[PDB]
Amino acid sequence: MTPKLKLNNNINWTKRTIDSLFDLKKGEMLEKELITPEGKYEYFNGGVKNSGRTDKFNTFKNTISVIVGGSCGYVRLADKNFFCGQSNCTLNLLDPLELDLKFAYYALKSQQERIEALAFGTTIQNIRISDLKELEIPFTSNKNEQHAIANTLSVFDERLENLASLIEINRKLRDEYAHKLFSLDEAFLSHWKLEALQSQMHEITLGEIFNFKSGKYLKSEERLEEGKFPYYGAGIDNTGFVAEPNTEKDTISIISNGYSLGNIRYHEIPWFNGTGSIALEPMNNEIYVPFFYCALKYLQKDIKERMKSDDSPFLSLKLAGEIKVPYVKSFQLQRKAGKIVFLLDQKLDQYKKELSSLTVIRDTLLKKLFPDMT
Ligand SMILES: [Cl-]
Ligand SMILES: [Cl-]
Repeated sequence: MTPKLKLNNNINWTKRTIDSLFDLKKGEMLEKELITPEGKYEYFNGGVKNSGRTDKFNTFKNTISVIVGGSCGYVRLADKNFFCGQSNCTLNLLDPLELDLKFAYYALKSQQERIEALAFGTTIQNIRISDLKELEIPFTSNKNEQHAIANTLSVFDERLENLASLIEINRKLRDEYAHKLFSLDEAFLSHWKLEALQSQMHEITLGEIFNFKSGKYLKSEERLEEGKFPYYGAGIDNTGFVAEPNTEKDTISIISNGYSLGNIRYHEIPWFNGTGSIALEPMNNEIYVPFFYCALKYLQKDIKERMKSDDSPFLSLKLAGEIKVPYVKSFQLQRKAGKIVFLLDQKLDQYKKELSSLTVIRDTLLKKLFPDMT
């Protein structure tokens, strides 16, 4: 009973049954006519996600639950009032003074695989309540240590929650801005001082403002897994790294092959253009590349959909050169328009990177902070 990450010295860790720490109650049957997509509360039954919404609740926020039918073993700490269903079980603290709520949640959460293992069946899975009660979890009666561990794993959880909320806010605003931009919404052009676009914006083909190169190809013996300069080749993200980049920063690429065909990205750093990839290099300095990136992202679904009804093939340099995008000649005006959308893209990109990074860190710390019982 020694955690791999120790916050304090000489902590006495012990095993405790769920029965010795919690009061267990299964949820209730929610009648179908009480389920409405516009309902105030979540219906948490057998899923990790809700099984619907309602205007009824039977469980206050800040109650721990464990799924005992369906996605068995899953541990939740609800931050909103909710409707607990029959495949879900609440675990109420027997003594709040011996045991911190948030610590209790993490102690249970760290043993999630061992709770899952209690289930019978695979396709239809159930946990018996009497088995759940008998499961031992790691415990310490040191309150300072309970708070230290709960504090460490809350800051992660609260940031992830806030990040998810930020991504969703900024995804919708970004979509709105792009749509109002490229359709030239009058009220939007007024507010953002882009009235000049009304007269000046027209269609150009990509081949008139960019030059194209298809991706080059490197053997596994010519790649690194950690490097400075990313290799890009047919997945949306880098397949490893490179010694010498072959393409400059401030460039666009489009995947030409496979299932990620027609996906567009902007390059902030020098990179390697690999086999299922096309690079776009602006023909002169008067091109604000991120304007065009935004324009292509706006059209990305349309391009994919067109490539589908093409042959089911690849995107050639010929076809890519033919892509029509909105265009204004003025550099200052490309930047002024483009920046409104593109600053949200960059914000969203950092948020998604941080969310992905902290998810991994949070999983790592949760495992290391509690004694291993397998
Ligand atoms: Cl089954
Ligand atoms: Cl798409």
